[PDB]
Amino acid sequence: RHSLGCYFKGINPTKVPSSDPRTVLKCTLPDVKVNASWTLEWVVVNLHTSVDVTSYYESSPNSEPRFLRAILNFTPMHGLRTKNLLKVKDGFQVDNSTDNGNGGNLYVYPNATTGSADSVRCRLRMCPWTSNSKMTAPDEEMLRKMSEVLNLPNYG
Repeated sequence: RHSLGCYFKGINPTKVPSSDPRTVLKCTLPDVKVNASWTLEWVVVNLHTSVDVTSYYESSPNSEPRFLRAILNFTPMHGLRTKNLLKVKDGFQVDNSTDNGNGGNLYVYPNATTGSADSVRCRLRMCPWTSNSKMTAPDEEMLRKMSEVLNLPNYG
């Protein structure tokens, strides 16, 4: 797709009350109605790493941001990585269901260190699209509509 340049933001996730033994960490995604996609990466500060999986959202001029898909982090798309990524068995299961409605959220197991659980943070990549290959950046309208993300703290 015709990328207009991606933005990298940091979001503090919140804990969602649930009867489930596992803790639900949700990453806030602003209601932006533009032709753009968002990629989430769950990062653990205390471990200095991230969970081996990316979560994708998609919106449009008419449609609201919704969970698109989730893909395991085989290879980085922005340079090199090759870091000790966290596995499901480590107590880190990202919801990859489109039926649950909570896709993208991270399930933290009691087997996982709770100190590191509290150090979990959401890395947001916003990649707006177009159809004009001559464009290398979004216009005023898009920037205003994406301002809910653009005015977030930077983290990349």
